[PDB]
Amino acid sequence: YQVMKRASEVDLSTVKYKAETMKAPHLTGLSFKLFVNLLEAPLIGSLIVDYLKKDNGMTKIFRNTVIPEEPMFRPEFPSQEPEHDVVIVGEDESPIDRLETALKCLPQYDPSRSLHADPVSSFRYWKIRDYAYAYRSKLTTPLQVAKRIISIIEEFGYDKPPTPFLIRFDANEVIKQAEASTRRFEQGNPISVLDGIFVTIKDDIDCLPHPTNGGTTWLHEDRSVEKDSAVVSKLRSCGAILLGKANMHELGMGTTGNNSNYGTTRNPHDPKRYTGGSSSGSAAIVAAGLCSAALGTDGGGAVRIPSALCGITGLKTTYGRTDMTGSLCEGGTVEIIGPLASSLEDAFLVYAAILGSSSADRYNLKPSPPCFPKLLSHNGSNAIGSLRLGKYTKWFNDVSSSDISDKCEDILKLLSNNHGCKVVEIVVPELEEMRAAHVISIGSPTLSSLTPYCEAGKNSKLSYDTRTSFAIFRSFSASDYIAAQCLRRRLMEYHLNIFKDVDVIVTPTTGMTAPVIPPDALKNGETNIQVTTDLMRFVLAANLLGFPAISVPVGYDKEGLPIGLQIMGRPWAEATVLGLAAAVEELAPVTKKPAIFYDILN
Repeated sequence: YQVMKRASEVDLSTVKYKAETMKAPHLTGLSFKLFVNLLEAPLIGSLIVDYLKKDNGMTKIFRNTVIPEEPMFRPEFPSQEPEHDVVIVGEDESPIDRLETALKCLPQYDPSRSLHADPVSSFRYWKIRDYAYAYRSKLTTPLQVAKRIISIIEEFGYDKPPTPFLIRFDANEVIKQAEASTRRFEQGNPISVLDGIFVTIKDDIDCLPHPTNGGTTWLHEDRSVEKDSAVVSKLRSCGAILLGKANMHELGMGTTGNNSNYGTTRNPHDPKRYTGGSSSGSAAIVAAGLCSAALGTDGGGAVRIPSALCGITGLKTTYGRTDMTGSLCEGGTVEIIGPLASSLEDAFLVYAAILGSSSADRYNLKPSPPCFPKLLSHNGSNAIGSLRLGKYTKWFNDVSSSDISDKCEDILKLLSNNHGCKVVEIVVPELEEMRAAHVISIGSPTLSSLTPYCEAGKNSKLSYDTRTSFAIFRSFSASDYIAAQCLRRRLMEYHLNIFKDVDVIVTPTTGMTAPVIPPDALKNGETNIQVTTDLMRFVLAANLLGFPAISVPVGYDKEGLPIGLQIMGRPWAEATVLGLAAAVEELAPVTKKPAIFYDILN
């Protein structure tokens, strides 16, 4: 008839692992086209969608189950204990001043990395301090770096279909910015360490003067971009060079990166494989080495998932930690804006500038003052060793590739052997509920904000991948949402209890390596839910509950595809996950040069 539960009293010795994958049909090409028209039919449309809900147990959860927890709409964080051995930074400090305190947290820069590099050494990425050194050593100039990047984009067609890194590129604007930075360096007064650094902005973040289309071909007609966003104006105040708008899965509704609107961005490690959504074009341009770092939203693993498939460092900050004023996901309950970079030193620097909670999030969330980790490890490595690592073994090994579970376990054994971290066995109850509770809490505000435009006939101007999800999102009633917010309160109490025993929850970022692109899906898209969900298996926790997570590269699988490990920490614990990710990077640095890679500063 019906069933019921209660979170604050579950016997955690009997909790069991829900290992049922999302079994939904995958269609490509013309079969996908007629299937979307099936869902958008006035009669047989809702019948097929109601079958998909009932099949994957989403009806039994939202309709045939009693929940005692009260509705928790937004993440509500308790008063957290202060982080150990950090540097408190002002929340209203100018990002110029914040970058300076961040430079003190870094180890002293060795010029042996930039110039006089040993000819017989391994592969390495160029860091932000590498460019900041050659700019001040008059070895090069931001104008010369801009002309070299503009040439690469124009030569290989990275602003044109079918394989573009960007979907809005103004070469005449980049030269205008690089000239001002070059002039400031010649005058001898650079703004900050980020002065002259090339940063790519995702297409769902307002960056002047480009319009914000979010991956669509019509959003600029309805949405006007009149001023910079919060994260962009902070980078521009530091002197950073804003490259252009990055390719992305349309409106964030996809974890593969299929954009049958501007072309699917290809993985720099293998162009025949997917790069990972939703921040698809932003994580690829960093992995290819064209720019230092890139910003992007993350409401369902959009920053961490492609950072693991491409082999870069993606930072998912705490809910409300980084302001979102001026993006397509303002007011959302699972989304933030985190940086994607090639190294931990780079991503940490970008976070130092873009952080700063909004005035609305300041009073509602009450964030602790932002603090940077002392990444100079002397005296240190006593705080790294005292960390308790939470591992759900059954959850840890539920990956479709045995190399991912083995390499991620190697870093756990390496972290326990070099610093002394204790791998504490944990358990995450009600994981299938976290799936259903997330999918509705991310699509409901998106479908709501896009409804006045879809009702305005512009729904036909959307891709088939999005309209397939939008057809299912319309099947979510207001009663379903209220029941789902109660599930968020349950999982919030579970994870808050886990953080009483451990400090971070270490998990593989994705259940699979970089998957091959089905060639039939490059025409109008696909609807593989078994694949688009298997990537979200480990990243939903940080979104539904607002936790900060970070995916740091740890190695490569059999076919040489990168592997990323996720480190999710306590609320407002950016310095804790960044510091541990630095020890992981030191224990497993990037060594394989990707296929599509462009070495700058020759």
